[PDB]
Amino acid sequence: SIKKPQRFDIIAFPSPRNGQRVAKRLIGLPGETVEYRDDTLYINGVSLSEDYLASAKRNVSKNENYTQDFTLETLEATQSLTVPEGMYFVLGDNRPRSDDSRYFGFVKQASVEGVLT
Repeated sequence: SIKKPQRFDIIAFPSPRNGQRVAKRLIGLPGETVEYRDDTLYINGVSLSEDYLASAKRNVSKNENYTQDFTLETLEATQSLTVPEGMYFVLGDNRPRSDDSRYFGFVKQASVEGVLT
């Protein structure tokens, strides 16, 4: 049973940077806009909670946002309105220590070797 990846699934794939196997969370799917504003995830302008980040967000500060403000247009690595056909936008839960789509750009769907459970 190879499940078709859904949002917030954890997926393993070779890094677009160096080909090293890495695990990241599926955040954006083909056709969608992705935005972070004030530490909240917006997909197609729809606010989505991330209860898996709440525990980590307890050790930051009043000032600091755990994830910086961005759109797919703001990011040097993406420069795009939407996630392209046949591609994913992924982010790591340890956000300030994560090499993810914010920095290595979109991930090819075809290169994903599994959903991780």
